[PDB]
Parts: sequence; C-alpha cells; structure tokens
Amino acid sequence: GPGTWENMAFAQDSSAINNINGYLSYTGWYRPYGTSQDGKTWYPTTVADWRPILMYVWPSKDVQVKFIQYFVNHGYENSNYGLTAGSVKDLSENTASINLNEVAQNLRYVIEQHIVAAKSTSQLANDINNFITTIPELSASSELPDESGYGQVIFVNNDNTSYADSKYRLMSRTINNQTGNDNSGDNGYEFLTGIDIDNSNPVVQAENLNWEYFLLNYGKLMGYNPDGNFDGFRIDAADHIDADVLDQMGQLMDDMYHMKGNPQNANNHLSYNEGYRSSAARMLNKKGNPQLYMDYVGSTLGNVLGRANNRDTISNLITGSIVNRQNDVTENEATPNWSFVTNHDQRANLINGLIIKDHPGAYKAEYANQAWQEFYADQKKTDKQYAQYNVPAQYAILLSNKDTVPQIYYGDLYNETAQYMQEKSIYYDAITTLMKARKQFVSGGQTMTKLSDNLIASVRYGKGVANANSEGTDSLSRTSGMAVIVGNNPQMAEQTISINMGRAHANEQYRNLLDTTDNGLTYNADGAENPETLTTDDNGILKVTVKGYSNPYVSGYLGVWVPVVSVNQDVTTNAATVSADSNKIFESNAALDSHMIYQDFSLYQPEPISTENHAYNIIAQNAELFNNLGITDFWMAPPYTQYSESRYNDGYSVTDRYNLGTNANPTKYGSGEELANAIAALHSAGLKAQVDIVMNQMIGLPGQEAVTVTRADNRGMQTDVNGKTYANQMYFAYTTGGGNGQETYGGKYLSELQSKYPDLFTTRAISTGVAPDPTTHITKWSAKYENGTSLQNIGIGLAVKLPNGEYAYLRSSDNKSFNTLLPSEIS
Ligand SMILES: C[C@H]1O[C@H](O[C@H]2[C@H](O)[C@@H](O)[C@@H](O[C@H]3[C@H](O)[C@@H](O)[C@H](O)O[C@@H]3CO)O[C@@H]2CO)[C@H](O)[C@@H](O)[C@@H]1N[C@H]1C=C(CO)[C@@H](O)[C@H](O)[C@H]1O
Ligand SMILES: C[C@H]1O[C@H](O[C@H]2[C@H](O)[C@@H](O)[C@@H](O[C@H]3[C@H](O)[C@@H](O)[C@H](O)O[C@@H]3CO)O[C@@H]2CO)[C@H](O)[C@@H](O)[C@@H]1N[C@H]1C=C(CO)[C@@H](O)[C@H](O)[C@H]1O
Ligand code: NA
Repeated sequence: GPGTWENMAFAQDSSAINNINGYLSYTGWYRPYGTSQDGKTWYPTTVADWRPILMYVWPSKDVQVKFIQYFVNHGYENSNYGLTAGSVKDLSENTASINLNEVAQNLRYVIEQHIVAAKSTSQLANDINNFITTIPELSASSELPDESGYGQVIFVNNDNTSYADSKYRLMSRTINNQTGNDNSGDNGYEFLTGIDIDNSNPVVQAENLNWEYFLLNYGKLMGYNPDGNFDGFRIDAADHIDADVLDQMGQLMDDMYHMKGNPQNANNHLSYNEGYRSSAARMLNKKGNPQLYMDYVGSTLGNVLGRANNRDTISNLITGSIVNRQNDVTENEATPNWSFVTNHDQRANLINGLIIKDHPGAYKAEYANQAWQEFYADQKKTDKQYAQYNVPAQYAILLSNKDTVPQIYYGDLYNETAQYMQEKSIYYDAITTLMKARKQFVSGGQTMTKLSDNLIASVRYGKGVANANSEGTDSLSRTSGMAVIVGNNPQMAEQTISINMGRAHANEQYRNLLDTTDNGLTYNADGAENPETLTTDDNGILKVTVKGYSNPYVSGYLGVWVPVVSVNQDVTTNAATVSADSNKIFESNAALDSHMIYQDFSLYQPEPISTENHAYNIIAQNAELFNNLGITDFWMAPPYTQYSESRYNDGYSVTDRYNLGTNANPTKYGSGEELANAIAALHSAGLKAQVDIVMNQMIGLPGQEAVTVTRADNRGMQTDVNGKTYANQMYFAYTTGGGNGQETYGGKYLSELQSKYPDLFTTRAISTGVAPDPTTHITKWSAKYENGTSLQNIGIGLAVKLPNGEYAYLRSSDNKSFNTLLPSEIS
C-alpha cells in the first residue's frame, strides 16, 4: 500500500534529484515518489511535481527545529495536525529525533495543502528562500563578507572536487613578482572582482594569444568590414594578472608587426596597461617597454587643481609623476607612459559615493539619476562641492606635458549619461581648443618653473628646440612652443610675472590662446587682464598679468600663450624606422609624444534607444571630427557580450569573449558589424584603434560547479574575517560558461599562430618556466582554469552532509567517481 516510504526520490539520478557534480544542495529540489496532504492518501508524483530538499533534510536538528517554527509562524499552522505557535514553541535540538520527524512530517502535510490551495510551488519557494536567510549557516553571510561587504575565495584541490584541480593557480605573480620571489612587495594583488581567471595556466596563456589574434584581425576573421581590425590593446587590470601574459602579448605583437627595431611599426601598434603602481614602470623599463606605463599625474592633477579644499601645492605638478619636468630637455630617457585628467573609474568612484550619501547604504535602487542630476548641477557652479574644480587647467597641463601620450575622457567632452555625443559638456570648447593647439604648437623641451606656492609656468620650447638656450633645428621651431600658466588659488593677488620662452623666441609675438575672466575663459582676450598679443624682449622673456578668479571654469588662474602664425602648422614628429636602441619597443620621444589617446566611453553611458544611437554608428559618422581634434589613438570599450544582470552593462562583466554583438543582440555599443565599420572609419581618417582586453575576470557565467574553497585575502593567502575563517569547503559557485563564441573560436587560430610564429610556443614563461600550451583548446571556462571568485552571495552551508560526515552524492552522466550516498529521508 501507501506510506511515508514514498518520500524517497522517484529515482536516484539527475532526472529526479537536483545536483551539481553529484552533490546535493539544501536549496536543491527533488521528485519524491509521492506526496500527501492528510497522512492517508498518497499521490504518485508526475515529473512536473518537485519539492525542496529543505522540507525533508536538514544540516542539524537545530535547523530542523527552526524550519518547523518559522513555517508555522508564517501561515503553515494547522491545529488539526498539532501545529500552532504553542505546540512548536518548546521544541529544541534536544527534542527526540523520532518526535521532530513526526512534526516535520505533519508540517509537510500542511505544505502540500498550501501547494494545492495556491495551485503552485511559488510561495513555498519564496518562503524557503526567506527561511534560509534566517539561518546564519545556510545564509549568504556564512561566506564571511568583510566590513565593506566584499571578499573572495580561492579554488583549491580536493578529493571531492578533483575535476576542478590545478597544478598551476600561481597567484599575484604580477609586475616584479612574476617569479614569486617577492610576495611581500610592491607587486599588485591577484583578486579584483568576479570569477578570477588563472593566467598562470599554460593553456589559458595560449588561449589569450588566440584571443588577441582574433581581435587584431576581427573584421577579416568575422567577414565584416575587412579593415575593421584593432591595431593594439588597452590592458585592463594589468597589475592583477600573471605578468607572463604581458610578456606574451608583446611577443605576439613583435612577431606580427616587427616593432622592436622600428619606432614606426611600434608606434602604429600602441599598447597601454592600466595600473599606476610605480613598480610597473620599473618592470616595463627592464623589459624594453612592450606596453605604455600608466602614470599617476592625473591624481596629482586632481589633488593640486581639482579639490575644493586642501589643495596640494603647485610644485607637485613638476615632481608628481613618473617623469620629472623641472627641466626635461632629453629624449628616450623617460618611462614611456600614458596619462590623463580623468577616466571611467574616477567618475564612478564619485557617483557611487553620492549614491551612499543621498541614500543610507540602502536598497541600491536606481537613483543614480539623482546622483547624476546632483553631479550636473554641481558641475556648473562656481562653488562646487562634488565635481572637479579647474578642469580646463588640468587638461592644459596634461596637453602641454612632454614625455607622455595624453588620454582624453569622453565624459569631459560630453555629458556621458545622455545618448552618445548628443550633448557637449561645458568643458568641450576649452578642452577641444587646447587639443587643436597641441597639434599645432606642443613640441620641444619642457621647463616647469614655480613662481609661488600657488603659481606655475610650464613652457614648451617648440619643435626641434631642445631647451631654453637652443637655436632651433626644425623650420617650425620659431613659430611653435607654448606657455601654460596655472594658479590654484582663487584669491591670489593681481601681479605681473616673467616667463622664459627660450632663446629661440626673442622679440616674438604671442597670441592669447586662452585666458581667464570674471565669467570664465575668453578665447580672444575680451574680459581678461591681457591683450590679444604680447611680445618678448631680447632674452625671450614674456611679461604677463595674472590674478585669482573664481567661476565655474577656473578657481585660481588659467592662461595660455602660443606664437602668432598666419598658417596651420602641425608639429608632429614622424617616427624614423630605425630605433636609437634595438632593445626597446616603445621610447618616450617627440614621435611618441605626438600621439593622443581618446577614451571613447563611460560606464554610465545609457542604453541606446535605437540603431542611430549605437556608439559604434555615431563614431563611424564622426571619425573626421576625432582626427580634426588631434586624436591619433582610439581606446574602445570592452566590446564583449555581458551578464544580463550587470549594473552598467559596460563591457567589464564578460560572459562571451568572442561575441561582440549581433544585429538583434547588440552590446550597449552596438553589433560586431557596426564595430568593424567604426574601426574602419577611424582607419580611413588615419587613426588607430585599440581594444580594451579583459584577461582578469569573467562575470555572470551561468554554469554552477561544486568547487572547494578557502576564504582568502585579495593576494590569495587565506584570511580571517574577524576571528572567523574557513578552508577546504564545498561551494556551489558559478564557474562555467563562455557562450557560442568561446565554443566557436576557442583555440581556433593556434595552428596558424604556431606555423607562422613557433617561438610563441617554445619561449618559456617566467612565472611557470614552461611555454604556453596550444595542444588543448578552451571552448568553455570552468573552475580548473580559474583561481577563484569574489564572494558570490550563495553561502557555504548548502552542500548536504550525511549524518556520518560524508557529502551526499549521486552517480550520474559526468558524475562517475564514488558510490551513491543519499540521506535516510530520501531513499
Ligand atoms: C575590476 C574592476 O576594476 C578594474 O579597474 C581596476 C584596476 O584595474 C585596479 O588595478 C584597481 O586599481 C589600481 C590598483 O589598485 C593599483 O594596484 C594600481 O597602482 O593602479 C590600479 C589602476 O587604477 O581598481 C580599479 C577599479 O577601481 C576594471 O575597470 C574592471 O574590471 C572593474 N570595474 C567595474 C566593473 C564592473 C562590472 O561592469 C563591476 O563588477 C566592478 O565591481 C567594477 O569595479
Ligand atoms: C530594445 C532596444 O534596446 C537596445 O538597447 C539594448 C542594448 O543594446 C542591449 O545590450 C541589451 O542589453 C542588456 C540589458 O542591459 C540587460 O538588461 C538584458 O537582460 O541583457 C541585455 C544583453 O545582455 O538591452 C539594451 C536595452 O536594455 C537597443 O538600443 C535597441 O536597438 C533595441 N531595439 C528594440 C527597440 C526598438 C526601438 O524602436 C525596435 O526598433 C527594435 O525592433 C527592438 O529590437
Ligand atoms: Na587576477
């Protein structure tokens, strides 16, 4: 006949029981053989009838007790089955098992009543979820977030999860710790956020070369616009990945384009690494500079000019950089670098920040519209609280600085939350003015002289003018060069200053390119304290009148001077095709200094309302504008397909490294067809395009996997979150995925790469001593290619452990290791 034996699983395989690599979860569901509402009648289940494992099986009697009470006190009481707040109140872990199981069974009869009554298992599912949050052990809090709600676990080897084992996982082998011989030092840590990819794994390192080759040939390989090919890379999280891959990328690029001897070929394939750590400069220098180093002078800029209060003194613009500009009168000596006033991450750090001020760390609903209104309202004020002061002055410094490839932020030229390029920012005129002036005037040596604690003169001596005493070698010498005068004190007394324009600019006239007034900036001298033109004396000294002002554009002083000319000039230096040093890839000099990068996106860029609004399409339409502005090198957003639930849908939350969008499923930026065209439009204007390559993480991978984990700090060593920790734990992490793109293109070009450039696969990597391995292709990511994950908000108590200490297990398809062990209550 019938009975409670019907609580067994219908069958002990995946078809009737949820599992992940054979293991069961307390959030899992299974198909009993039958259920009952009263005790007497038992209905054989259909394959559509599933119930939560937490109705039948518990981690401990304590939790079994709390499951019964919480359900009774949330509408599953029924006195006719001895279930009232009163009848369950006194139950405890020391209550008899035989008794507790009688109660849980009787609760199970009422649950079945609710299911029929409400015609679904939905309120039940919702109740289970809520119950789990009350149990510290099963809750997401058991994975031990740190004080700021962050943290990560590492994937370690384990006899239960041996399919996820790795011989590699060499963590924090970054920068100057590639060999693992200075773990304690200035190296930059392994973990940032998301599922961390193991870039020490020879197969992964081979997959990166594949990926890079796909992107350097994107349009050709995809049969889109065949000139729609990236020329180089912008390297995300370069301080946070085994530095082997920065070596390897540079090797591939030198193999493909012959960059080492040829400054022309190098400079046509610019690469730049994100990461200001001074140690990175050191590292890149020792290596012959395969990529540009990311300088910190933008932080100096914000601290000296951008703050409302607490403004670091003016002389920090001279020394507050990987390059000292006291008197920089030499070439090929500075660390080849890229610098900026702003990037995507600085805006975010401000916008988040406004988000927690306005709304007390609460339900993070989308009142990022409110944070943005506040930003835009503050951006226009003279007395700003949040936004940056002196934005034009900062770009004046950035754009006149020798030995750097400067980087403009889309967001500083355009209102980044409006549709792409639909709204210019109030700073567009100023910045673009200075950008054009750079092309025409900014070359030669540099001298930054202090004149007070608040006032500086940054002079460039002009093309082919090495220093203050030089005569002039080029025929643009006389009519090029610039003086940038910046005061960071808005109450600075009016006064007269002297500026040495060099011995090659005696009795020369100077245009007042840009000057400060009561209201802002004037481009023709109207409203300022200086005339449209001034002249130098015999020794090349310029008298200028300066004063403190306070308006939305300037808090202090900004003035800029350039030679009078009747013509357009362009002071770029072509790279000659024979490097002063054949050990170098990149060299800091006039040729490299003639480059300028544009960051073409913001995280808060909105979803396009239509195809006409795809950033890719609008870029293709405005390529000549970018060229006019003096931009040579385009940094394009990570173009990869994203996690559906990502906050900003921005490119950094990667589910498919090869799907750059299709016509019906574009990214925020557009389709791959449209990307390839956008790239080709830029090429058509003589620009180059670099892609943002994200080797560090993947996010929103839909496949769960039973892995074994240790709560670890961000370098990869275990850590204690205030007393507590845990190691060698079963965790049901999202680790597996990649999409058709990883399946279709994974490892596909390694044959071609090997035949064309064998050295890639015989050169031994520093961190491993072993060459990249092209003999396995990665067509799907999983835990075995991953160091770990940022805390996934799941919990560490989900894996069902039998009373005897062993994890519950099921022999299934992939699952074919040990013997099937199921709880007493489900078999
Ligand atoms: C991972 C997250 O941030 C990434 O940018 C990182 C830098 O790559 C990282 O080095 C770090 O900053 C500095 C580093 O601490 C230091 O050692 C070195 O001297 O200089 C580094 C350069 O700044 O922190 C920033 C972030 O603040 C990438 O931009 C993204 O991968 C990612 N950004 C976002 C995106 C998403 C998803 O769309 C979020 O999930 C993520 O939380 C968020 O930060
Ligand atoms: C519907 C409309 O919206 C489109 O914008 C898209 C993005 O291009 C796309 O990335 C997609 O992004 C992710 C989204 O944030 C996330 O919530 C979801 O779960 O996953 C998506 C991909 O991972 O969604 C945004 C919008 O949220 C384009 O701008 C439009 O072309 C697109 N077309 C629609 C609407 C119109 C407009 O009239 C029709 O003409 C068109 O036929 C229709 O397909
Ligand atoms: Na990493």
